[PDB]
Amino acid sequence: ERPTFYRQELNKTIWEVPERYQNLSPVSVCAAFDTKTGLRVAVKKLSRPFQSIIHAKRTYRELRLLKHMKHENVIGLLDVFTPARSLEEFNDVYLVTHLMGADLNNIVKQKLTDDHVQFLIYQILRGLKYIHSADIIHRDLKPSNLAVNEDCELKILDFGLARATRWYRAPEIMNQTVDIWSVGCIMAELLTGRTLFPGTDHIDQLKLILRLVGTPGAELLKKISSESARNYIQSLTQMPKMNFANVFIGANPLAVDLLEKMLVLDSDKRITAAQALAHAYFAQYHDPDDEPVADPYDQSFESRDLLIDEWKSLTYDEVISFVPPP
Ligand SMILES: CNC(=O)c1ccc(C)c(Nc2ncnc3c2cnn3-c2ccccc2)c1
Repeated sequence: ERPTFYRQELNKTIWEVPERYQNLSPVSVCAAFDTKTGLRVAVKKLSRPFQSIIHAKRTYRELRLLKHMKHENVIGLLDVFTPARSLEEFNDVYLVTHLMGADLNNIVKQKLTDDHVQFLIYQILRGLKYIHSADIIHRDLKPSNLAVNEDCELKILDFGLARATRWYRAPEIMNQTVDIWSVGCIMAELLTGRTLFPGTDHIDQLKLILRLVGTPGAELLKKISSESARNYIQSLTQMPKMNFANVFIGANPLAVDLLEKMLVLDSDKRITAAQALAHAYFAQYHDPDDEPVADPYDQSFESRDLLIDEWKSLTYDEVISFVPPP
């Protein structure tokens, strides 16, 4: 059943993919045209998957996450292959998914309207609800990993991997509700057309957040876990909480209300993804019978810290067991 593979040097690196995929353009990920289906697909060649214990762990995980995620707003695994004829020769991993048109970055890079924002944000939260129900958090949600086609059909890209960029990072990590932070941060940029928090360093970044959220309450200040973090909030002046109505001039009262529940430092009281889907701003789009949860994701492998070869062998095994989706 093994097909013929073919080689090419793209941007200083060799791609050994099957015959089925032609015209590879670097979009490292490639925009390849698929001959069997005749569609445009994205092919990802993994960067030194087994050239460290961490790269290897990262490698297995990503494949485990992909062989699992089946949601219309969560990029799915179409194909997984290796030039490898054997486990002993297994050094390269490739993952195949549908190609998208644009990331939410270039979309605004021209400001977005209300129904446009409602449908982009509804979907972002719809995908999380699934990622979240499989006991997974994205941790690095940003415009560059939310992808859409012409039809505004949205996909959550690069979840559960990664661990200028701080822009969308929840302050308690600078629980699942860390991506809700990123959501509200993305929702703001779509409504205005500006980065809400374009901070230059980890100190600046917090000062901007606090300059809008307000300095934490004496209740929240007692709650905080870091001595250095608490002692840094004290070191800073007392900012009040800014009226979002005055910051987001002209928005749907429910959009501004929505962000109030998205930009809250109390990580225990912040809006969850599922909660946000039921909020008044989404009513036209909201469907409780069409907002699914994920089939339990067995992630016991996470508590295990093996050697390169034990991971590689596991990454090899999962490439074998694959049944492509129809
Ligand atoms: C946890 N691993 C992933 O999420 C993962 C793993 C493997 C692949 C191949 C992908 N897929 C993509 N990676 C990067 N850019 C992508 C896609 C798909 N479309 N676009 C895109 C196309 C045009 C414009 C902007 C973006 C994701």
